[PDB]
Amino acid sequence: MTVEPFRNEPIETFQTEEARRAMREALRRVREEFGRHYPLYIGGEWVDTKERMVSLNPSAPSEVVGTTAKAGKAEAEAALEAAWKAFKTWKDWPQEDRSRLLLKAAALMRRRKRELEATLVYEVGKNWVEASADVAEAIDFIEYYARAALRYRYPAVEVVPYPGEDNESFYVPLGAGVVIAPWNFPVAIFTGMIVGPVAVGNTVIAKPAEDAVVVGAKVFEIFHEAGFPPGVVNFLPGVGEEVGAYLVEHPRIRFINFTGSLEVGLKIYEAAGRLAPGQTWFKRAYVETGGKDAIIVDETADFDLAAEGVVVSAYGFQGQKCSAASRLILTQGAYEPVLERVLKRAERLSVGPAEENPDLGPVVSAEQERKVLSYIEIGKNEGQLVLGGKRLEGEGYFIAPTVFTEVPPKARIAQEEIFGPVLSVIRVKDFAEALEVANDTPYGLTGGVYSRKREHLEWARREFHVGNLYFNRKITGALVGVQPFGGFKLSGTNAKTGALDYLRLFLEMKAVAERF
Amino acid sequence: MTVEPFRNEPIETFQTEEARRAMREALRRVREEFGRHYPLYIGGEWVDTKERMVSLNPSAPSEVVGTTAKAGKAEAEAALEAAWKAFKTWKDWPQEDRSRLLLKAAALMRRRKRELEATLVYEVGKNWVEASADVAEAIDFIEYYARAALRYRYPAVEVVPYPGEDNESFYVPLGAGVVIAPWNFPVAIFTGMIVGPVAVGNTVIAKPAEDAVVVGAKVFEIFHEAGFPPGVVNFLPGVGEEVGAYLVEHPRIRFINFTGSLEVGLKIYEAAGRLAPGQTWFKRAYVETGGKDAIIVDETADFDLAAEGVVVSAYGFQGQKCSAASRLILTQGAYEPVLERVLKRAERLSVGPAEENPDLGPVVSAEQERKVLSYIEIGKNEGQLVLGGKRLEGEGYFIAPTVFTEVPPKARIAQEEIFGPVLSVIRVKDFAEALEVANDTPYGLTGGVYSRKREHLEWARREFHVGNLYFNRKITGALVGVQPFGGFKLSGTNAKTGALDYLRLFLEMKAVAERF
Amino acid sequence: MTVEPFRNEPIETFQTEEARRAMREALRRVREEFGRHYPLYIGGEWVDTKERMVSLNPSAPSEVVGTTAKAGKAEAEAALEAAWKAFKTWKDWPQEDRSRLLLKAAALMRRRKRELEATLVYEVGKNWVEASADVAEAIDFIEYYARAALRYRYPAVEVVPYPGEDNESFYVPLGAGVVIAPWNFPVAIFTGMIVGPVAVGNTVIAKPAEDAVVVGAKVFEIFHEAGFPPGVVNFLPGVGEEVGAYLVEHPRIRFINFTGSLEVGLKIYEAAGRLAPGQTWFKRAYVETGGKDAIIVDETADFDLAAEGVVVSAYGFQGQKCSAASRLILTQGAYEPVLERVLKRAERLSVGPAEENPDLGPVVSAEQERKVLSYIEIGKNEGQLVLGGKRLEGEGYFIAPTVFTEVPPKARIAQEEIFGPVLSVIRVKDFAEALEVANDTPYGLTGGVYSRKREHLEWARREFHVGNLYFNRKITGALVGVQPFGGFKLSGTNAKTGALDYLRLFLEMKAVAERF
Ligand SMILES: NC(=O)c1ccc[n+]([C@@H]2O[C@H](COP(=O)([O-])OP(=O)(O)OC[C@H]3O[C@@H](n4cnc5c(N)ncnc54)[C@H](O)[C@@H]3O)[C@@H](O)[C@H]2O)c1
Ligand SMILES: NC(=O)c1ccc[n+]([C@@H]2O[C@H](COP(=O)([O-])OP(=O)(O)OC[C@H]3O[C@@H](n4cnc5c(N)ncnc54)[C@H](O)[C@@H]3O)[C@@H](O)[C@H]2O)c1
Ligand SMILES: NC(=O)c1ccc[n+]([C@@H]2O[C@H](COP(=O)([O-])OP(=O)(O)OC[C@H]3O[C@@H](n4cnc5c(N)ncnc54)[C@H](O)[C@@H]3O)[C@@H](O)[C@H]2O)c1
Ligand code: NA
Ligand code: NA
Ligand code: NA
Repeated sequence: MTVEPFRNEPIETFQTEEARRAMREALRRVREEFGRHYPLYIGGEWVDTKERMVSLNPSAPSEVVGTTAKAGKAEAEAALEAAWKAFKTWKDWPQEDRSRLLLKAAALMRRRKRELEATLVYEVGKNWVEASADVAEAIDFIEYYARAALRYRYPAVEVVPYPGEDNESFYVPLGAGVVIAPWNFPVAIFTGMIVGPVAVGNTVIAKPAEDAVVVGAKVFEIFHEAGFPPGVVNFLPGVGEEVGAYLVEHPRIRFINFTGSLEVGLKIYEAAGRLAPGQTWFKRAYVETGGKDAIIVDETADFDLAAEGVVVSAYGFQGQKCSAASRLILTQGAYEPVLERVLKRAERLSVGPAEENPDLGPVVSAEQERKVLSYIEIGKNEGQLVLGGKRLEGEGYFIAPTVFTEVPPKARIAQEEIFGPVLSVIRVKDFAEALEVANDTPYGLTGGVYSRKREHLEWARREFHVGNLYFNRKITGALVGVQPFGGFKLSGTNAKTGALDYLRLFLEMKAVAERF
Repeated sequence: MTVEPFRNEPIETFQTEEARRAMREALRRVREEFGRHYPLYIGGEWVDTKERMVSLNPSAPSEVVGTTAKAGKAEAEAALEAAWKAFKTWKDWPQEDRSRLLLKAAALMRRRKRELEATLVYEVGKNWVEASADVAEAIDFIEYYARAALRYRYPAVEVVPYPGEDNESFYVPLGAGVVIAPWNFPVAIFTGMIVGPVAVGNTVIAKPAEDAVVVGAKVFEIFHEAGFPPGVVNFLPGVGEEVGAYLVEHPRIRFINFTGSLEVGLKIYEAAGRLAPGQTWFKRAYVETGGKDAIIVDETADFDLAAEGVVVSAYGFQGQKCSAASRLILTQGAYEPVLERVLKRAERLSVGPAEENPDLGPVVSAEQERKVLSYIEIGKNEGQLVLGGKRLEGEGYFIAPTVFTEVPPKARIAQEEIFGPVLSVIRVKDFAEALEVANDTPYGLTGGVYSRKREHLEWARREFHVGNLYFNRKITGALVGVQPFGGFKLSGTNAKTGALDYLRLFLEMKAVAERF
Repeated sequence: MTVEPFRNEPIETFQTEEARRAMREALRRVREEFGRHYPLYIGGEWVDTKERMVSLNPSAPSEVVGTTAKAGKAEAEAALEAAWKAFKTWKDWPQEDRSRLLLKAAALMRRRKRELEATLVYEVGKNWVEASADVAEAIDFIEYYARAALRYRYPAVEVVPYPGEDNESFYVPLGAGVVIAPWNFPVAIFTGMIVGPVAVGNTVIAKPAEDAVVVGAKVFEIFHEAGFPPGVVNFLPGVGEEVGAYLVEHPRIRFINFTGSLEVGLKIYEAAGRLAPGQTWFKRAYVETGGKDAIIVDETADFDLAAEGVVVSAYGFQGQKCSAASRLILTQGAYEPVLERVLKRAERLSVGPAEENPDLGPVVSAEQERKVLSYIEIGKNEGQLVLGGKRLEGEGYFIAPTVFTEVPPKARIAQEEIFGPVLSVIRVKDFAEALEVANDTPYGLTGGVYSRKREHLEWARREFHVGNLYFNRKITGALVGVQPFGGFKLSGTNAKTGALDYLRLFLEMKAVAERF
């Protein structure tokens, strides 16, 4: 297989009339399609159920974007049988053939990108550029993993020779596993977590987040059109604590690929460590969990550059990112100039229905709204509220960009992942204290430093203990291939997505010697 | 760092007068030192305790080979503080400096090889060649990991560039972890499990098996002379279910590197999945557990070659190997010719005090003797005893090479790891059935096939589901670098020792972007 | 597949008592088996015929060394059906599996080397070292081509990428072909010409020389034990102009691999250019034919070194080599010193029964004896006989080392391949004239220069137009891998044996594009 060198899919900014025209038409068609029903996908066919999952428009939750079928234990069992049956032959496909299947799926996704973006806008309340970034990242995962998988092809292992013998070590896929995905990047992360394992010969049962079942179905439309053999990928929208837990705990699930909250990841990792009755392997579980990500700014920084990057990092997709800047750590000399600039920029942010392409759409659900507002109440008794802190008028789940300042490093709002548009500002003496405060959380996902001082940047390179660190730029939007993505500590197991290493997680090695 | 390409340390065969003289001299020096007491080693110093561990000569268990200190919770805490303190600076050593330290340790070990072999002979009842193989493998782990670690050096990760930015991804070590080691390869595996993590910047608390505390201490003498900084490696002989479990469950233990029984491995993996109170990471646990390994012989094989390889594989070190052939699966045409030859060879094997270089020494302990004899009793109810099956005369734990025939594939003796000199012979119809029987255990560590038929060998390459497979040769004695070692299924987590991939298990990745 | 880097099989010199003992034992075993009959080998089985081929001991031609079956048209058809049937599946074996099969065959051959050497001694009258070189070269071809074939494995071709497409180019084998082999290296060349095409997925019908049918059969015993699938290699001893020509001209023969006389090579190449009735391809024919090889010596040479190298090159295996020095071209200053030394050395050469390890055995047959004696008669009319030129006493075909001087460059004995122990000495003015005389034959296989003058050596490198050129050493005994072997002009098609390029001759390329 010879293809062009990997390049990232450009993210559409909708500055041209052509782009606007295409997006308007895509939004119109998706809107006109509200109420559509999407079945499960098991063993190469769409399979309906009596019960259903309902997906609302968070900008106008009286509106049903669509419904899907709902997978319970029986459907989980059918999916397991289909996946294991498929594994038997899928594992034996030449890698070139599997990689070509991924490239076909990428081409099909690229041709439907405006539709998928529009679906994100309505289903999870992304503005237009956030939706475009999500779909572009999904395409990137497919393109990248298709190529990366070839690096593991038979027989890939470097071994020491021995006289009179052939010694051959090679990788093989694990089997059938479950992918359990979040609602905040329900095209990108859903796609990446499925196609990585599948590329190298595993089969997958995919459980999309409840709030993002429709766009998950559309991804499966693409898989089906691409022509993955029956059973290779299966789509099981359903309740996480029910069908998700059922699969995690199952003796016949070989691996678990999970991205989501720490609370859930902890349960999954613990369950994975247990030998279910009749289980005949040690389960592999990859859990990529939340963060409490900080940007440090010192007195040497470009304060205007810093303020812009902080606002993008804190409020992009309403702060609903594992990578979002939820802490702003300012040295004494940076405090007033940066805070004033951040407040001025943040107070100008628009909030409204995602279809209008505002700066911020709504948060994803009534439950998310309730949690963010609850943390705002907690914050009022911990730090000083200096911007926002209110639900805005409207049926949609609109929350104003919020800033607390003089926040104690150990305050709940400085330690716990809020996952909404709520920034906590922490005042410290100097760069050394900034790093101490940055590191003193249970998490270790993303971080940033704005500084012109070389020694501070290189110090942070060595000691700001996060998996994805950025200097003099935003801390969100890690690009596949460019920035291997994944954290330390309670931000998860450090499975680095969009990196060569990711696929190794879904392989085991055999060593075969023949003495002639 | 530029050193010669890796080569395996030659295994001494003692065919020369000089080698035999050197061994006798070593045996004498070692037995003259039977009175010795070896403290713990914590934070760069030998530290004694009130209580002690006693080590016996399994060939003459009324003879004490040495005593050691005994680590409890306080000593585990002292070792943790030392290991975390050391980690802070050890992680920052240039890789070249750490690799040189390993190379020094290897040179020191090589200079002490006869002493270590003699210690194995007396402490765990290895004959001369088994002892030499064990020490040589230890040297190999050090030489191999020293070189392999340089492949991960700053900044090792291949990433896609982005305009106007430096993107730099690199590996960092995890922290302080615990190594919990078996008695059966108490120089080789003890050494490998310690020096792999340490090479790339981790620090280690090492817990040797109770039955092999003296030789473990001698390995630490080598580490100390080599000059590992205080706290980098720590020696904590003690009781597995006490100090071992304490460290496994500890919130401040970052990883666990375990080799031992499935029973214990299951507990360790389960415990590792739990978040201990105050723990701030997802623990990594590598558990490399037992096997129920088969050799298949078909009617096209060289039956004499097969019989020799089977006897070596089944009875080397009294069958006390995770890799030992405990099942012999014979197609109908191979059955009588191979069984007759195996019996003729096995009946000629000598059993006695290990220092006399018999074919078999004793099993390692009264507990092991009890276990093996109990399985012989079970086997008498399940199959037909045709050779051995008896304790032999003397205080030493001498057990005769044992063969059961007419063993049902689902019999306890055909499924459960006996870990003694007991071979179960299973008759099957053809090669397909041989593979079915081979695969139908909870394990997947080693296997072999004797056959001249190319299609049978290549079929086994694809479908005999074991981590280490060998054709027309013994299934034991995997060489570092040549045969990455580790299994599938309940044989553990497939951490492939003596392979480039091993060191990756003890690293995490950071990605750092600077926008200029 | 990972094996040790290629090394040449050492050529036994028999300087030790053990080697001499082993040879005597082999000679005894072989002569005890002189009564044996060897069938054809077709479709994985030995198949006999009514008629037979008889093989004689050229050192005692009243002594039969063995008999074989005799292939005619019906047997050629049976072999074709078997080879095409096998090709259908053999082409689809992974390259690693085919290469392992070769490696097995090499191991089996190495274990039988003394037996094969002894068979060469008795069947074709090689002395001990000539026999050992021949078998060692055979082993080398198998070891080298096994490794070289992996360099062509799917998908091996370097292509330029194109947007939105996968472009994949890869090699496939041609089909079933015929190998037609000479008697002078009937283990080495017979083996190389078969296993090269077979390695990369072709199937072969092998036609050994009439004078070397027994040793060819022994090579097939090795192939059979190695377990090549039925039809992959087939053994058809028979008459060249009958069954050989039949296969060459056949519409269903895909390629011809020939080594032999120019006379026969010309007929084969011509026939291969024709479209037989119903043929559906352009046949590939590789024809590696004779030489009229010269050594040039100038007045700057080490004359003793030159004389030794000339005598080795001219008289090794009785001059019955395509590489043998049959011309000695001496500049005026070199003439007397070199000729005197060549004569002194040549007159001391022993001639007798090959089993006694004389310097020269007999020529291979009554026909060869007739040819060589006839050329001696021609030479007496063209040049001056100064040594030998006589049949020696005994039934065996013993001919004395022969030297003609004052030979005109255009003389028949200076132009035509004699293929016996006959050296023609030509006096020239200077090095320029030496090169002119060297180049002025229809051939271009091997050549040599003895000279200390750098400018003369480098001039010859550029202008002595032979495929295999050697400076200050013998011109025979090209080693696999070290010296790609094959000539220019009427020495054949320049198929370079023991070189990476050789296998390409037996492959065609497919290019497959998928637009996504
Ligand atoms: N580290 C990363 O790369 C990354 C990326 C995106 C989001 N996240 C994290 O995800 C969280 C937001 O996503 P979310 O609200 O969907 O998370 P969530 O944990 O509530 O749910 C994630 C998925 O797990 C399922 N689930 C819920 N309970 C389960 C159970 N007990 N067993 C099995 N599955 C169960 C859900 O149905 C959903 O499919 C945030 O904490 C965010 O930081 C992390
Ligand atoms: N897969 C491999 O590479 C491999 C290699 C060698 C041995 N083994 C296996 O090891 C076993 C024999 O070794 P063993 O008898 O020393 O095994 P074991 O499981 O009894 O003990 C191994 C180590 O764990 C410690 N231990 C015991 N209980 C513990 C607990 N609950 N928590 C923490 N540590 C505990 C012991 O003290 C010892 O140091 C066999 O099953 C054999 O197959 C496997
Ligand atoms: N270039 C080289 O690598 C090389 C190597 C060895 C020998 N040779 C040459 O081989 C010759 C000696 O070998 P030989 O006497 O066996 O050669 P040859 O040409 O007489 O016979 C070679 C093979 O071709 C067969 N044959 C004869 N006539 C045929 C026909 N018309 N159609 C098809 N096959 C036919 C023979 O039976 C034999 O198997 C010398 O000329 C020597 O230089 C060349
Ligand atoms: Na929704
Ligand atoms: Na002991
Ligand atoms: Na002959």
